[PDB]
Amino acid sequence: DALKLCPHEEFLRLCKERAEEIYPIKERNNRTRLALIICNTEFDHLPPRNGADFDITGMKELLEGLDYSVDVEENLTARDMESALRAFATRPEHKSSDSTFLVLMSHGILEGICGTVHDEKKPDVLLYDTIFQIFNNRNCLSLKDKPKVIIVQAAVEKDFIAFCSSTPHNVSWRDSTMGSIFITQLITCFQKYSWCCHLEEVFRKVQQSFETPRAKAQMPTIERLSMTRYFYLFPGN
Repeated sequence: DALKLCPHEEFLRLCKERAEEIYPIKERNNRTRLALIICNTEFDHLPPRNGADFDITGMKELLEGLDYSVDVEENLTARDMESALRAFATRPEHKSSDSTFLVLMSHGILEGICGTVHDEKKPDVLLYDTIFQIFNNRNCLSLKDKPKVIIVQAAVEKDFIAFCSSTPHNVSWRDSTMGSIFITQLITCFQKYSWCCHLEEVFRKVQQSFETPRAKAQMPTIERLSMTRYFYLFPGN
């Protein structure tokens, strides 16, 4: 399985004929798009999430195939995750970028994602709203009017989209324990459909795979959709 590339002519054709419907794409040269992967595997009061190492390498290989430079932050606290996100939102390469990806994977609760020192009595949680506050058009200007794809896995803001999986830790991993079900299905659909589908359409393909009578409960959800146009990643261009 590999990331199928979109033909150059279709990338040029779709850019001309559907320019007003799709997000703009910067040229390969002079392009410095960035991506950030935050993943907590070791905890003090939570079960170990070892096996997400394959989700890190999988997402990192996929984003690199999408011409993204991936920064990996691992086993951080709630405050350290806050500081890493704002440092990412202020990097100058976003000015020469067209989009960004934020992949956050750890244990979680409804209001946010847990950190390495989370306890049910002393919670250490990064709230989901903090992520949008950091990258909104007010506090992040180099990514204004640009797609800000957020992919979360747990247990005015514009141009946002969030693919969220809250599958509990017991039933969230593949039978091999070599990666999670959600990430593996996400990578598979990106490798098979990035070249002919826009981003939100790819997220729907991932959801359709969870449309079995057994997997419907673990179905990922698209939340806080603030995007104003379609995002074709045009893999290979």
